Amino acid sequence: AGGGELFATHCAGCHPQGGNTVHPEKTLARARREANGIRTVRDVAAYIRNPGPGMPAFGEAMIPPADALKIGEYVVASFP
Ligand code: HEC
Repeated sequence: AGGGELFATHCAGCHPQGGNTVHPEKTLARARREANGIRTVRDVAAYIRNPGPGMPAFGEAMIPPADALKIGEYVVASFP
C-alpha cells in the first residue's frame, strides 16, 4: 500500500501489526495517540525525523520529508 511498503520495513521491524516490540504500553491506538496528541499526517513525518528516546530516527538521507507525508497516510487508514 505504497506507504505500507515503507512502513513494512522501516517500521514493521518495531511496529508489527500496529503493535510494539519495545513498549507494550505505547501502541498506535488513538486512545493513546490522543493523550499525547498524534492524530495527524504531518506529526507522522516531523517527529519521526527527530523523535525521542526509544525510537530511532529518519533523516532526509533515506526517506525525504516529502516521502514522509506519504507515510503519515498509512497511519490514517486503520486508526486516524
Ligand atoms: C523500534 C526500533 C521502532 C521503530 C523502527 C519505529 N518505532 Fe515508532 N515507536 C517505538 C517506540 C518504542 C514507541 C513508543 C514511544 C516511546 O516512548 O518511544 C513508538 C511510538 C510510535 C508512535 C506512537 C506515538 C508517537 O510518538 O507517534 C507512532 C505513531 C510511531 N512510533 C510511528 C513510527 C513510524 C511511522 C515508524 C517508521 C517510519 C516507526 N514508528 C518506527 C519504536 C519504534
